[PDB]
Amino acid sequence: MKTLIEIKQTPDGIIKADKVFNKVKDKISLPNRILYLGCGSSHFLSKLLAMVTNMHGGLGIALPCSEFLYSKETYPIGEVELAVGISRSGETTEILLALEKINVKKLGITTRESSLTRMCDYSLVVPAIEESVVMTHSFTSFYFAYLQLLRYSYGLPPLNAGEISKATEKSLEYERYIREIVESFDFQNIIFLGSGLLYPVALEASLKMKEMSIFWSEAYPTFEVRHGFKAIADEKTLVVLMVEEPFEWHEKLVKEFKNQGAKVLVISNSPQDLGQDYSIELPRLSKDANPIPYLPIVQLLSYYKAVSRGLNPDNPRFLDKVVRW
Amino acid sequence: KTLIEIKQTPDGIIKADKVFNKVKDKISLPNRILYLGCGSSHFLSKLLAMVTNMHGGLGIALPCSEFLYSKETYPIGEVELAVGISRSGETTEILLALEKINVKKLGITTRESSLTRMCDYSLVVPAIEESVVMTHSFTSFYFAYLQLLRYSYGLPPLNAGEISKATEKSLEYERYIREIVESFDFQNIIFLGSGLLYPVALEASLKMKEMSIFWSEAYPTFEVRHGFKAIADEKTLVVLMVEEPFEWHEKLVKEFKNQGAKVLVISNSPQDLGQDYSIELPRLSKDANPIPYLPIVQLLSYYKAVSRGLNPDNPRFLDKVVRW
Repeated sequence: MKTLIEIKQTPDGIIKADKVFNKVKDKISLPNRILYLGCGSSHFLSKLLAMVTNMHGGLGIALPCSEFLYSKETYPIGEVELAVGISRSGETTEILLALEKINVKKLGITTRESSLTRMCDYSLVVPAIEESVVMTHSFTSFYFAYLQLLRYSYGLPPLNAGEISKATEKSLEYERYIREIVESFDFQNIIFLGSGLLYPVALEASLKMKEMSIFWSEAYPTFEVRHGFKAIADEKTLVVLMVEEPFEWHEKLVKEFKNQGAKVLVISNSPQDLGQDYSIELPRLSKDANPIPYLPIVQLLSYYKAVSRGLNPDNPRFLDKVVRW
Repeated sequence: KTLIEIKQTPDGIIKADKVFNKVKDKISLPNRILYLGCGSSHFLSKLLAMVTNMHGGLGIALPCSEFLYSKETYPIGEVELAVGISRSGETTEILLALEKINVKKLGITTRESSLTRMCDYSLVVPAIEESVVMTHSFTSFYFAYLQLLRYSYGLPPLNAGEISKATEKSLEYERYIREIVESFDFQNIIFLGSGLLYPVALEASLKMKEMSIFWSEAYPTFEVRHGFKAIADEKTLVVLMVEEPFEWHEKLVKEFKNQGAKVLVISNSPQDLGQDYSIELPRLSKDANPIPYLPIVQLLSYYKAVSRGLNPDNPRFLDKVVRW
């Protein structure tokens, strides 16, 4: 098994990411208008990067590779000063096809020299090597490397890699707790909730559960879930609410789901009791880096659920490590 | 009431055209527009934003609560018009969102409401619905606004009669759709679409989710190969919606069938991609083309719900209007 080992390499991945950042920081200038392209988990990472770009005063837009390829006219792309292609393998056909249609500067984010790096002007090669078909610590490592570069390019002070790495070590301390939730509550479906930067994390968490456990998992911007989506949550459902600073509406939402019979796990940077059945408190970090510790938590949850179902997260049925056409 | 309301789609198109003509010279839609809505109204907001971009403007859509609590993470920028979409016009979140907006506001709703009272202008399309689940109002709202957008941007008007008749053709598929539900007892479903058909896929999935308390998912057509397809097997129905399919679509259909899933292709093409079920719809102007797809997915969701002994009019746990 490699998936669990790879999730546990998250702390080191942060350090590796910082090293890459420092090597290329004075070689790559990130502009104001940036387009982020990726497929699957890399698309969710693209969404996260676009969001943090907007958070820091820039203009970031993210699109799934195939939507850019065949339906770009329906998206608010506008003028692009830099196109960022994200691919763990650097060999996904769609990203290669997408970038070849772009004429502006191109930056690749991948784990190794590849077809992708060969067609980009420069790349962030973060060696967060993964043998599992399911992406885990590379998501987190890629995010940190680019975030550092973005802050640097925009004239902001650097983040403390050591502190962020330690924060993910704290996330990993919840391994036993997470395993026991999986062993005690045999949920049949699950919903991940998050807002802002935590929304793409919810999307990624849902995909991890989907791929690793061949599972009925959904993800939504925190409060959007009340609009019909919540109809599928009952006593067989685990609702995972991820929130940095909860307020009154969060307590009401937790209670609403419990009233439907569902159990609720709250992953937050707050000690507040919202009425949740399970609680995971993570170290609060700079707003942009704060989502990082959440990733190993949702990855561990998906891994243990997969094992509890006798499934192999390293090679989910029907999936290829690299999607080609 | 849900079925009756779905079948009112043809008349809804006509009602929509009437509203458009009444307000077309009272408000001219600008280049930069922000679209806000919750649930199905968010998916309609995405669709409107997309067609705005398609016609040369700049449209951005965000769920109401994301605008309320996390606007900084979104590429909103300068806004010349804010469009608030709400079937009821009473959703707390949309009202909270618009009260914070100082730029010009346009509401899209079915009736005089709290929403219309806080907007500068409104498209009140009387596609009244008693069902908790939104059906023909989605389609009617879209057409009314599309006409207004085309008009504002200097494009010729769409033929409401032709579009209305196209939805009548969609309704002819009612008993075929019932037969699909009867002949293949699927346990989960995936809706696929690209461009304007992606928000339709999202809406379709929500209809199935609400009406049938069902495991339904939706993705941009080819994005589904990236991990998501792992949950599709012999108990899955995959619904591919595509205007003009090409080689990749045939390969995708074959890919799902190889996993054991059955495939329904809803398209404006006579091409056989290897699908198990086929629904061909009248091809319309690119922007209006998604319209006939809505009654199809609404009917599929309705009949699946009834087959499960559920009441689509009032799904468990849901309120007609989400209030705080």
